[PDB]
Amino acid sequence: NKIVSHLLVAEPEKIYAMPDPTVPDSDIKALTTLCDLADRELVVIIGWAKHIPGFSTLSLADQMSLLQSAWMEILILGVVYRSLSFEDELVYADDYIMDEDQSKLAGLLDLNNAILQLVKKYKSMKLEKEEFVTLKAIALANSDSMHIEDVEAVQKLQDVLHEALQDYEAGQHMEDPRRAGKMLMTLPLLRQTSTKAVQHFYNIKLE
Ligand SMILES: CC/C(=C(\c1ccc(O)cc1)c1ccc(OCCN(C)C)cc1)c1ccccc1
Repeated sequence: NKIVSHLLVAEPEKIYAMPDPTVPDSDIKALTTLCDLADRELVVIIGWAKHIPGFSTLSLADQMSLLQSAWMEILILGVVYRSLSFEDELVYADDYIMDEDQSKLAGLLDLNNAILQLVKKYKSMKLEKEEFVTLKAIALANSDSMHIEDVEAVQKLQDVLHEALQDYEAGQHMEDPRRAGKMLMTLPLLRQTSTKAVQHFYNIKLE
């Protein structure tokens, strides 16, 4: 499926977190490290969104609305995929892998354990890189914003990406004719973790 190939080649290069080595470890350092990593990931996510077919043909407002509603889900799906080959550890970056102790010290134990629940499920499903890049595009298109202008166009985008997933799964996993549906059913947990994380992100006043 062409869309998948396209998403695969438009996939952004790895970003380093570069935690400040002179700063003592604390919950503030973790939050600062993560706060700066996401900022840079966000800039790249925008450049990546423009590669999704049909996306840059939406109005500017509609483009913002989607990103503004899906940014956290996308950042979270990334750390999750980077962590599939690990155990009880989240790889925010190659130079910033958080274990349970660091999560506790960061006051993110509950949140990270929820991100680990997502990872646990995808490991079980043997989530391929192709499904990762597509699910990420879908999460953006299906972000459920309230301020979309052209609802038809956004639903259109949703459909072309959904079709790519369905098509990919139809040819790569003939052994499971319901894989695509299983993949779509992992989205609720993603939405759930994302909204809870966004909540925390505001309680902390990050901005
Ligand atoms: C779960 C870690 C995280 C962020 C994160 C998620 C995925 C990823 O790849 C990198 C970081 C996080 C932290 C800050 C943030 O704000 C950006 C806006 N400001 C900093 C300009 C977004 C996500 C976070 C979110 C809310 C509170 C505390 C931590």
